Amino acid sequence: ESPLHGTQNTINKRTQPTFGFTVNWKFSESTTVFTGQCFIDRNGKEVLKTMWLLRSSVNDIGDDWKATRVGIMIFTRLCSLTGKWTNDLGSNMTIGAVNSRGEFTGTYITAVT
Amino acid sequence: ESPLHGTQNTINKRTQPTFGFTVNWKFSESTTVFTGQCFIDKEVLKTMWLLRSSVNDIGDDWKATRVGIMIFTRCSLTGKWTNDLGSNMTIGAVNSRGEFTGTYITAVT
Amino acid sequence: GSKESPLHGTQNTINKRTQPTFGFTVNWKFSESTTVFTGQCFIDRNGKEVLKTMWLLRSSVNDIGDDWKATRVGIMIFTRLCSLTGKWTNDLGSNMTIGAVNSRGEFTGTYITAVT
Amino acid sequence: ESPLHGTQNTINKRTQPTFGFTVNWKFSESTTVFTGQCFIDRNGKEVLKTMWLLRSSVNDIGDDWKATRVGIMIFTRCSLTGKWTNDLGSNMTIGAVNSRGEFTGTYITAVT
Ligand SMILES: O=C(O)CCCC[C@@H]1SC[C@@H]2NC(=O)N[C@@H]21
Ligand SMILES: O=C(O)CCCC[C@@H]1SC[C@@H]2NC(=O)N[C@@H]21
Ligand SMILES: O=C(O)CCCC[C@@H]1SC[C@@H]2NC(=O)N[C@@H]21
Ligand SMILES: O=C(O)CCCC[C@@H]1SC[C@@H]2NC(=O)N[C@@H]21
Repeated sequence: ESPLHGTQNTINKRTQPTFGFTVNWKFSESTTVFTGQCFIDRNGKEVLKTMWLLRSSVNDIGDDWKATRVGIMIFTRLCSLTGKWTNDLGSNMTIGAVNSRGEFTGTYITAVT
Repeated sequence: ESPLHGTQNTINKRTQPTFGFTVNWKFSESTTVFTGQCFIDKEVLKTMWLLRSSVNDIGDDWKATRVGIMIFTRCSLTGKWTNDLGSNMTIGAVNSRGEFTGTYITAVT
Repeated sequence: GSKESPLHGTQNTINKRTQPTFGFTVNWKFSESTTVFTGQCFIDRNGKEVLKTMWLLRSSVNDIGDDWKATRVGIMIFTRLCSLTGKWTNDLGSNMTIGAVNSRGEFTGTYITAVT
Repeated sequence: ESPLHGTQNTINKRTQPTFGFTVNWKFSESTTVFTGQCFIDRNGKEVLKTMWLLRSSVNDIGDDWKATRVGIMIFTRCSLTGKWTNDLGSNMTIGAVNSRGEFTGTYITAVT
C-alpha cells in the first residue's frame, strides 16, 4: 500500500465533481497523479474515469524528456469518492472521507509494476 | 488563488525527488494534476500536467483531458515558484511523510 | 456521422516475435484539427486482435499564447468489425479502414469519428 | 537518421497550420508520433510547438499500460518544409508539402 492524497472540486454541486490525487509510491522513487470524474453510467453503476501520469526518477536533467508515462484507469466499486475501488488490471484503492474543503486521503495497491 | 495538495517522494536519498500535486481550481470546475521532479545545479521543477474538464455526460469523457508541460523556477518544493506563462505558486513545509499544501495562481485560462 | 478523413502512418518491427508498433495521423476534413494515434496490436484473451492506442488531438489556436491548451490526450481500443490492414471499430462508434501495408511499413486509410 | 511522414491540415488555408507525423525509428521497434502547430512567434521566428507520444514495443498485452511516454518538442529553424532543430540536439528536415497536406522527411534523434 502507498498513501494517496487529493481533492475534489467544490465549485458547483450540479455535476459530479472532477478530482485529482497523487499516489506517493513507497516502494520506488516514482510519483503518479490521477485526474478524472465520477459518473453514473447508463446501467446505474458508479464509474471513475481517470487518466494518469507516472513520473519516474532520473539522475540527469538531460533525461527529463523520457520520465513521464501516460495512460488511463477506469475504476468500479469493489458518486461519493469515499469507499473501495477496483480495476481490471487488479489494482485497487480505498478513499476516506471527503471533508468540507473537498480533501481526501486514501491508500492505493498496484497489481502491476 | 487556488489550493494545491501533493506529496513528494521520500524514498532513498534523494537530492532530486519526484513529486505530484493536485490544484483544486477556485474559479472553474476543472482540476489539474502536476507531476515531475525537482532538479538542483539553481533549482528547477520540470513537470507535466493533466487538466481535467468537467463533462455533463459520460459520452463526452473522451475529450475531457488536456496535457502539457510546465517548468517552474525560484532541492525542496517549499517556497515560491514562478513560470513564463506568468503563473505563480507558493508551497509550504513538506512533512516527514512528504505531504505538502500550497496555493497556485494561474496567469492563463 | 462525420465526413470520412484520410489517415497516414507507418509500422516498425525488428523481432517477429512481438507485433509491430505503429503510428498514424488523421487529417480531419471537417475541422482545423489533427490527431495522431500510436500503439500496438495484441491477441486478446478471446480470440481477438486488438489495437491498443493512445492519441493526441491538436486543436488550432490563433494566438501562440494559447498554445498550452491546444492538446487533448486519451486512449482508443479498436477491434476488427495481427495485420493492420482491414476494418476496425471502437466503443464510441468510430470506424477506421486501413489499406495494404508496404515494404517500408507505410500505410494509408480512412477514419470516420462518431464523436466531436 | 529515421524516416517520418505525416500531413498538415489546410482546411482553412491557415498561415499557422496544425500537423502530425509518425517517426519510424530504424534501430529500435519504437514509434513516436508528433502533433502541433506552426507559429509565427512574437519576434518573427517560425516555431513548431508540438507534443509527442513515444510507443515502446511490449511483449505481453499485460504490459500495454506502461508502453507510452509523453512530452513536448519545440522546433526552430510558417512552412513545415526545411531544417529544424530543438534543445535536445535533435534535427529534422521536412520535404515538400503536396496539395493534400502530405509530406515526408528525416529525423536525426540526439537522445534515446
Ligand atoms: O512502478 C512504480 O515505480 C510505481 C508503480 C506505478 C504503477 C502504475 S501507476 C498507473 C498504472 N495503474 C496502476 O494501478 N498501476 C500502474
Ligand atoms: O481553466 C481552468 O479550468 C483552470 C485553469 C487551468 C490553468 C492551467 S493548468 C496548466 C497550465 N499551467 C498554468 O500555470 N496554468 C495552466
Ligand atoms: O473534433 C475534431 O476537430 C476532430 C475529431 C477528433 C475526434 C477524436 S480523435 C480521438 C478520439 N477518437 C475518436 O474516434 N474520436 C475522438
Ligand atoms: O527511444 C527510442 O526507441 C527511439 C528514440 C526516441 C526519441 C525521442 S522521440 C521524442 C524526443 N524528441 C527527440 O528529438 N528525441 C526524443
